[PDB]
Amino acid sequence: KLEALIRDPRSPINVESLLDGLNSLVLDLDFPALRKNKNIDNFLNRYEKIVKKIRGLQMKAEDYDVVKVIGRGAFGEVQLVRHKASQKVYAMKLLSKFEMIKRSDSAFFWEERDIMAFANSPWVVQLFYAFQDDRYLYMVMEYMPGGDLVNLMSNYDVPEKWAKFYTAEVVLALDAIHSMGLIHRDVKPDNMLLDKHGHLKLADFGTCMKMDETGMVHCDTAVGTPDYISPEVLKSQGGDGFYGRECDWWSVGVFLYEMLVGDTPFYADSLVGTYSKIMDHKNSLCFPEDAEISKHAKNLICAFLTDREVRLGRNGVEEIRQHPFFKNDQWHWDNIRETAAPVVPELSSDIDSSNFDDIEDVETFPIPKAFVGNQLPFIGFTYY
Ligand SMILES: CNC(=O)c1cccc(Cn2ccc3cc(-c4ccnn4C)ccc3c2=O)c1
Repeated sequence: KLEALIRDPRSPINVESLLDGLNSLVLDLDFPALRKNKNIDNFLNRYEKIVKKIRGLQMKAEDYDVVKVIGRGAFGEVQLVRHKASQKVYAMKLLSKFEMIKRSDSAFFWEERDIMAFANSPWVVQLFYAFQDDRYLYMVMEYMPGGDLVNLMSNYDVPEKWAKFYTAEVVLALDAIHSMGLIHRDVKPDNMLLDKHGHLKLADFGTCMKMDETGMVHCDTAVGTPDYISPEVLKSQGGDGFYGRECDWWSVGVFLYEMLVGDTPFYADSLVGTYSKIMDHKNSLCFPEDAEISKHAKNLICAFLTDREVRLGRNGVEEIRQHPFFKNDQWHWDNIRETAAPVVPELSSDIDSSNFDDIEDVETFPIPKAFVGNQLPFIGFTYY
């Protein structure tokens, strides 16, 4: 019953996890200081030359042409790449191993990898390959050439007919995430990407957490992005948070406000002002007088931007769907991803990156004196 798990791609002990373990053993011991131990050198003698050969046969960063950097995050960047052997175009996310360990979070990527690898959903960016080298994790994803929703809003004045459509796709994308047993926690326009047809997919699942059997999570850390974080996730900081998927619906209200107003509803000059605007949302949420927002739109926004106990969506997404804001002549909840998107991108090339702004232009581990094992947390990341 064990040879199933060697073949199983979700298994901790498949062939590509086993190779990871061999490879990281060689990397965490091959130093002059540690080769004064003869056990260690007895191993490096036997294996160092075949481990270097298989390193050449495994997928590596040098198999790709880097065309452009199109995204950045706390621990790395996203590159537009072309696989040279196959000429296929991809988006490749890099995570710095030094910076994930020097900042003591080295476990978020497991859920990101598994969602994109296995969600098999039209609402989730698909992952094709995960591999690593001694400095970086790599995630090879389908390239989303329509750009993200930040870029769309900066380029257009968004009519309600459009916000209607993008809100609905976000709602459906989040509903699919929830049905996998996950709360997103970092829903925002930077995480919402558009494919060649102008339809949405979610991309940055670094904050995702699996729910209880009650549909709740225990968490004592505020997570996500300051403009979009919900009161209950903010309040959970140091305070035994116990909350459900409806935190994601709060971020949908912030998104819809930003689309129709032009600004986030809790903008402040400082992070702590934003945090205190959010805590005081019953009085700080205020629509600009010159904002010609319909009354269905204002109602849906205020129905999302309240406390969780009365938040639209607390009881399920059917009550979101029937909201009159969503009445329209272009799409149904049943077929929206098969209808014409509001902005279909005009693409000049299979590496057209015109919907992404340019981004401009590292530290490494200290040579160890004893066995530290900096590569052990990344064992099992490789995936084909
Ligand atoms: C803890 N998190 C981090 O350190 C980190 C590191 C790097 C990036 C990010 C956030 N981010 C930003 C842009 C982005 C774009 C694509 C994409 C797919 C197809 N096209 N594009 C442009 C896919 C994923 C991301 C993405 O995750 C976060």
